[PDB]
Amino acid sequence: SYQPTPEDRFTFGLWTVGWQGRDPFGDATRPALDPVETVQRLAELGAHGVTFHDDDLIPFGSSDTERESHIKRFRQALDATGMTVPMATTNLFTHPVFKDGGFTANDRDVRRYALRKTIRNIDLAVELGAKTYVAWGGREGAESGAAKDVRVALDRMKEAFDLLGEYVTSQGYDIRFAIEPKPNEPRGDILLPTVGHALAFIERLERPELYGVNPEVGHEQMAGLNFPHGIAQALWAGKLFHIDLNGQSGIKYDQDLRFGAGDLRAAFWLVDLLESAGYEGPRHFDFKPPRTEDIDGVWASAAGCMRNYLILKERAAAFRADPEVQEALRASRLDELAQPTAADGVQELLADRTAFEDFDVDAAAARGMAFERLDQLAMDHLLGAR
Amino acid sequence: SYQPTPEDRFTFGLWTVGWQGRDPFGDATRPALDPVETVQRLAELGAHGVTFHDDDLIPFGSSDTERESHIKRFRQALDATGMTVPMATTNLFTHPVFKDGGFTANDRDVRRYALRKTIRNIDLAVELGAKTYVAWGGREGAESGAAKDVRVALDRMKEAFDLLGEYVTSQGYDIRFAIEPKPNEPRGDILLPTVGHALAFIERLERPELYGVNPEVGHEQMAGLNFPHGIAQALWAGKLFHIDLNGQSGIKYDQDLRFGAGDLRAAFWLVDLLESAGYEGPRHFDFKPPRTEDIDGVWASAAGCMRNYLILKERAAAFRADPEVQEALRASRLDELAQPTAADGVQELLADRTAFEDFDVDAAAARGMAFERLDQLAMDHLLGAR
Amino acid sequence: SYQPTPEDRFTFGLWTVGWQGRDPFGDATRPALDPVETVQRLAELGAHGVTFHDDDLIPFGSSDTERESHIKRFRQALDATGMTVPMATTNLFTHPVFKDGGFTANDRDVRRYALRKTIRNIDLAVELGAKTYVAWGGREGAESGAAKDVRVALDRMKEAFDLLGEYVTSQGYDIRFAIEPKPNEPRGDILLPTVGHALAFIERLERPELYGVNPEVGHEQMAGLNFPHGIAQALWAGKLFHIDLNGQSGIKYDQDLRFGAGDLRAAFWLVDLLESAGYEGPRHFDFKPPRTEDIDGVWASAAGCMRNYLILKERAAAFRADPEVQEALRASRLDELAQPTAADGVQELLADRTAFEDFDVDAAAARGMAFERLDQLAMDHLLGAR
Amino acid sequence: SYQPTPEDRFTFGLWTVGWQGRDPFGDATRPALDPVETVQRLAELGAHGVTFHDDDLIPFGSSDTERESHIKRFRQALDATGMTVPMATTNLFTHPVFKDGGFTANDRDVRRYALRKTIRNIDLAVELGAKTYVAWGGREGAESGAAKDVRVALDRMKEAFDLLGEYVTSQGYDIRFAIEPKPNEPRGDILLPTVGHALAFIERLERPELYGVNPEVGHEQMAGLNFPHGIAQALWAGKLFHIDLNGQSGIKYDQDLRFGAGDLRAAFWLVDLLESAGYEGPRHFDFKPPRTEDIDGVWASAAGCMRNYLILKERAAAFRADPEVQEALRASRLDELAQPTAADGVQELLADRTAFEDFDVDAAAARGMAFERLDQLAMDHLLGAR
Ligand SMILES: OC[C@@H](O)[C@H](O)[C@@H](O)CO
Ligand SMILES: OC[C@@H](O)[C@H](O)[C@@H](O)CO
Ligand SMILES: OC[C@@H](O)[C@H](O)[C@@H](O)CO
Ligand SMILES: OC[C@@H](O)[C@H](O)[C@@H](O)CO
Ligand SMILES: [Mn+2]
Ligand SMILES: [Mn+2]
Ligand SMILES: [Mn+2]
Ligand SMILES: [Mn+2]
Ligand SMILES: [Mn+2]
Ligand SMILES: [Mn+2]
Ligand SMILES: [Mn+2]
Ligand SMILES: [Mn+2]
Ligand code: NA
Ligand code: NA
Ligand code: NA
Ligand code: NA
Ligand code: NA
Ligand code: NA
Ligand code: NA
Ligand code: NA
Ligand SMILES: [O-]
Ligand SMILES: [O-]
Ligand SMILES: [O-]
Ligand SMILES: [O-]
Repeated sequence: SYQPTPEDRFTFGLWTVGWQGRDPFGDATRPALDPVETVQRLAELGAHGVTFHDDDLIPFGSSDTERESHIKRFRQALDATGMTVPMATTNLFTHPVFKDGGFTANDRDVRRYALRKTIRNIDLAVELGAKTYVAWGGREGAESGAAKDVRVALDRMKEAFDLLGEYVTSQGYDIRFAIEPKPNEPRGDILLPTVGHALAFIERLERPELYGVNPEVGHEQMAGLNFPHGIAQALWAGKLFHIDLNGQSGIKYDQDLRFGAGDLRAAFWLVDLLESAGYEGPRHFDFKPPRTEDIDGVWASAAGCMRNYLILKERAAAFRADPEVQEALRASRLDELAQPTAADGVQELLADRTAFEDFDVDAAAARGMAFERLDQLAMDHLLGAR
Repeated sequence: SYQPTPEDRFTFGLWTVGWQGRDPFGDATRPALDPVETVQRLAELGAHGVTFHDDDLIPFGSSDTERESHIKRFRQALDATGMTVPMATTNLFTHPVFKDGGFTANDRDVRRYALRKTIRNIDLAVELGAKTYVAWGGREGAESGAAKDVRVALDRMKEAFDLLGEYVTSQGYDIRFAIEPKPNEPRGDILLPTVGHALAFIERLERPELYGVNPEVGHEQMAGLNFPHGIAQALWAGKLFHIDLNGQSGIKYDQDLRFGAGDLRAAFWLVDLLESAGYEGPRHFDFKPPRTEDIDGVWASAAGCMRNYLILKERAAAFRADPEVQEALRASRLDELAQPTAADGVQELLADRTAFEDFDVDAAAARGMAFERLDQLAMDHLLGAR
Repeated sequence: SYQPTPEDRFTFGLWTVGWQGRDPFGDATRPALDPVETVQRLAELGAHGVTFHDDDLIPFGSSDTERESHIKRFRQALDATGMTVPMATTNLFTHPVFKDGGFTANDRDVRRYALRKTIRNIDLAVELGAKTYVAWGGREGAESGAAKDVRVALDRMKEAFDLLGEYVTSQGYDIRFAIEPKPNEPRGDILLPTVGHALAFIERLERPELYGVNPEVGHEQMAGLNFPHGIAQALWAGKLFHIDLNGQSGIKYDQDLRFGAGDLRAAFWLVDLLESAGYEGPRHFDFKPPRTEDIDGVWASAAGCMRNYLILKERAAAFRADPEVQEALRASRLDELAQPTAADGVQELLADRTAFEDFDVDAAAARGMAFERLDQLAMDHLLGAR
Repeated sequence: SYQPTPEDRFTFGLWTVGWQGRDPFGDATRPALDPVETVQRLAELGAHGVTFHDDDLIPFGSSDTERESHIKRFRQALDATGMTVPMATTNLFTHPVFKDGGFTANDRDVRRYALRKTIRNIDLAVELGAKTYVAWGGREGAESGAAKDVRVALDRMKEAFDLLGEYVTSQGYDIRFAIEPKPNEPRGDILLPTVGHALAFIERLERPELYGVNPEVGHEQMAGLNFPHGIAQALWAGKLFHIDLNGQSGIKYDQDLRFGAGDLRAAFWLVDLLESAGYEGPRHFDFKPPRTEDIDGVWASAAGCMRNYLILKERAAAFRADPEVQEALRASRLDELAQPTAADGVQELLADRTAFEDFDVDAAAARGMAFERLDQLAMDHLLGAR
């Protein structure tokens, strides 16, 4: 039961299962993993594909020869297993040069370097098949107020994404960008801190059609936000180009628990939403097996990501299929929410005494929403207590 | 010192100083205030104007005669004092009819009523001089996941704001809308929870030019966000149509402390930003004198809002004017942040070996940002310890 | 399935199901409930008993005649249904007199009044059978720093609880006190903000044996804390005299969702802990049916509290009973956690080279904890996916 | 102005200014510092002393010869400068062996090793003059619910601290322990998450007099708590043995900003409290110069810690000394808070009709607390706007 297969589109970053366990207070607890080993183990577990930062696949500073060798062995593992690479990204955060940012570093020379580093890896991503190129500007931001003029930083951010769009347009590449918001960590505050801020920013780019969001469960939860609601807004905008799935236990450091852990009910509502919306993209896990775990625990945690998605998918489908739930949704007027408020237009509305002058507010107010019965059906379905 | 005058554009809602002190666990501690008294007392304190919800100025359910009488006495007080009304709004949250929303209530008849209630008060706002009409959808949202289909709710929200835009266009009115985000409270999660989400939503409206944001200090802080940064993004987008100033002591219920209270350093950076950007709009306080206070404390707290803005304005101007700060900003490369990254374009950048092949990442990395010295100059200026 | 009966010890406050729906931004959505109706409806749903504040049972300011009448009808309903009253409490928060506190109000006369109000209701609680008397000092605290000298306030708090202990000792009463922490709301910060602070405070009382804690799920979660962990510390201390069960969706205003809602996994671990510890006390729900609901939704939400406890109880028992889980617990060394570290004493430990000089830290470090496999068994059990 | 001298008791951990800048997403931005260099630079800046973890002073795994050499050079630097060592601690968090804890690791052999590692460094701390030995159990806790039985973990924690107390008693050493709470990070939840939990735990130790707390500004703020209030409770309990001073920008990862940064008003109220209470202990900064900074920024940030304490000390003293503030405190009944509520005892209170029967609750309720005027005097003093 709940056995993943490539059909399910589950993907993982090299840096997820490959996390060695270093944290702000801790040295590594596991050895580095060869990307080839990761491709093989994930294929065996039923994954569809793998994603990478440039510097996860090719060690930073590699010579051209060394680079080509790391790429070759990775391609052979992908080719052997049938694993895909639907997304890739750039590491614009680890190297000390990026301490004040990549695209919004105060030093101009750093901004230019960030763009070149990105462009090099776009070319590689395209060859390997990626259709989405993620950008997580984890160093874009500040710890103090005068360090970063945010209006000017947004000018630089826009400039950078507009040039990237000019580059992929001039190359004829198919690939789209997905901007990943995060509220904080490793900067005190990160620019584009939520899905909304990223969506808004995209609308000022030259070619907005080339850009969407890559929201992450835990990131929105680091602002105490409702991740399903934010995904709904991204879907409403036509901008859910990719997603990062994991768990997070509230407002704290980015934990990257396996998917299903953390806010379990939010995981359920997320799966419900992705499945009813027909999201087509990868089901990508950006998670970290806790550093308590050895390599066997790494693979158990990765398998758990997929298993939990599949359990939740089953529960959400059962919920929506249940005639008792379909009736409860009507009792709660979810059908009526879909009716246009005033298709009849402004003049009709203004002349309609049933909308104001003769509207019985007390009788409307007295009508319960029946949301608790509805939500207890959802609870019962999630828990298998039906 | 720090004496406000109408020149300073300070405004207050009737519901701010007029808050009787009811809270989730508490009955009123102060009597209702006559709006006439409020206009007179605020004028005496140096305010520029006053704002209102419909139902603050005219009791809900008033007959047409009663309505006209409340409006008349208010207009006479405004006229006597020279107090202005730069903004008004609708109460779509208190009456039980709005328990599931106004514009996104599941019941269609409620949605229509919300629109009529709004339109009636738009007409009054325009007569009284308001150039901004705020919409805070405090009941739009949910406590449970199936209660609200957020994509469909956003359809209804858009429909509602688009009709309002059609109405003010057809009337020839000058007035613009300002959508006020809030993450939660009184709903478990509110739709459009942050500045970013509101900015993004506006870009899908039919006439986006008619809509901006009304961010509130405490609201963004209820998501742990950096309010100055969010204001910078709103300014960058050209959408800071109005602002609500107050204080908030972290991630908790909406406190509505007087401005300057709560996160004092964020208040400083906010004033610094508004003043350097040349924000033109009202300096509106959406605050509540704590229910510990009697009426004398109400006016003291309102005076404190204005005093703190003026102190911070002085400190921020001194900071920016200090040659030592101008030098520290250069040391931190804030000047260089304003240089275009690659005005020279994509082909130049790609051919520039100083951007990649020959870029000395270690020498760049070793260059400190000098942000701590800069921030300690800012601290010294805020504290008057210069 | 999952049908509660009085054997299950579920209790509810009059003020829970009886909440009329007033919130900081909203008028009542439901009529007041007669306490007699509440006793009858809860009995029908399978509850064991009911709790009250003084002013929920007898309207504030009632004459002695009126008081006696409200008590009489309540006692007859209890007697008719076999409903019990295991706990009662005082309302030291609603009336404006308590705006700065009850026991720690700055005004001495208010402190004395708070004590008299409490003592009167202790006598009534004892007659009705309560064995625990809760004290939630919701007004004890501050919005500003100089308003409350916390050391002195703690002196007053101790004085007050010590006198209450002298009173119940002199009366020979059996009843114990349970102090309820909360971090904030309705004060900006509340004194004794968490389980730990309350536990610590109790240890400075004259008769600490008379006092324990009444932790509430949502309250600890308003500080982002792990409620099961805090309950474990209270149990470890022998101080879990009562508990308030509900749900909370993160760090925000006190939501009082039905139990099971909010952090579902924390609800599971809480039930697991209460059941393995053999907690004997009432399973008390301090929750609010959302104001979206009519009276039928009130009773559905109350029934859902009990149903969710019973589902979780079944899942937790299945988890602990599963041989595969018992093996995983051994694999994770939960058995070894129960072995004394050094029963052998200090000199042995210091002479034991296997503890230091000859301890192979790398071989120990390499041993994974197997916590992910364990936690996925727990997930599978919770979801019924076993 | 605001020049620190050793008289001011400012101290710093080796690991503070010596932080190389590694974060969860970042490699080091600065070279390791020689502890000798740190002692000399801090002495030049006006510090009083320095603190250390074992493994900051002596690299982990050093031979006995190497150990003795690192100690010798450190002692000579201390002796040359007159720098003191008032506190030391053990690193029970970095090495992978501690991935599930030190004293509460599930593996018994790890628990024993943790104790031996601690005892070795207690002996060194005592020789160097430390009067407080801090214990921050950063690895004690869990990411998942069944991984850690918290009641049993608390048994192990108590066992460990009781043995340490037996050891220092048997050695005749003068030194006391200070337990440092933290809510999370690097564990998902840490045991003893707040000041209150630590205070409560101490009261179950065999020799409670040997143990106090070492609260850290940012740690309590990671739970959204009021740090001054928690310090007041620790002082009330007689348990403020040491303190860690820094800044934190709300509920997020542990930032370790310089003192004064983050919540500036809380820093003011903290200094006000420490100075009025006559806290005698070190003014210890547990902070990290941001990794944006080079070594010159490191020393600027350290100097800023001390400068901000001294500015705030001046402002708080001016506030308390101001006759206008002394009058406002009376207007707010802070004097009356210090009067015993009922020194007259229970029978008097019960017979006193002015406390209940004849208490005019409405006249008391109507009396404003005047807290806003008081708090605006505090604001004016902090800002130097008096
Ligand atoms: O918080 C870290 C981020 O989630 C990244 O892993 C991005 O997804 C890719 O750089
Ligand atoms: O949280 C309440 C909101 O701040 C409102 O006061 C809006 O500004 C106006 O309806
Ligand atoms: O936040 C409100 C509290 O939870 C109360 O309901 C107490 O439990 C009883 O006064
Ligand atoms: O969060 C890290 C802690 O603050 C430590 O630095 C302790 O103070 C000493 O181990
Ligand atoms: Mn993450
Ligand atoms: Mn991610
Ligand atoms: Mn507000
Ligand atoms: Mn507002
Ligand atoms: Mn509650
Ligand atoms: Mn409660
Ligand atoms: Mn810290
Ligand atoms: Mn510390
Ligand atoms: Na490789
Ligand atoms: Na573009
Ligand atoms: Na009026
Ligand atoms: Na429009
Ligand atoms: Na009654
Ligand atoms: Na006592
Ligand atoms: Na050394
Ligand atoms: Na002991
Ligand atoms: O992540
Ligand atoms: O507000
Ligand atoms: O509650
Ligand atoms: O720290």
